Amino acid sequence: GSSGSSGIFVRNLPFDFTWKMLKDKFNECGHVLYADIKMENGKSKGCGVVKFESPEVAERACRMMNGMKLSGREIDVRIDRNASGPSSG
Repeated sequence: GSSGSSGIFVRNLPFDFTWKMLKDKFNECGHVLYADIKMENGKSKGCGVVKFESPEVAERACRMMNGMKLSGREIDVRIDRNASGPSSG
């Protein structure tokens, strides 16, 4: 670890969708390291991120996941560059 992992991003997620799901659900593609549901004004906005062990798996999930209707709700899973990093040189 500590090489250059990459985290993706998702939008249009169903309320029910709990952090646990984001991880497990994605666990199918590969090993999920991080999984949280970004909240706004105290209310969720069907949005979150997911990190993997390898870079290929990160973008891979964006191809498999992206396009999956969760209970009749389509989501857009894409690669999220420069996701973290408060101090960039």
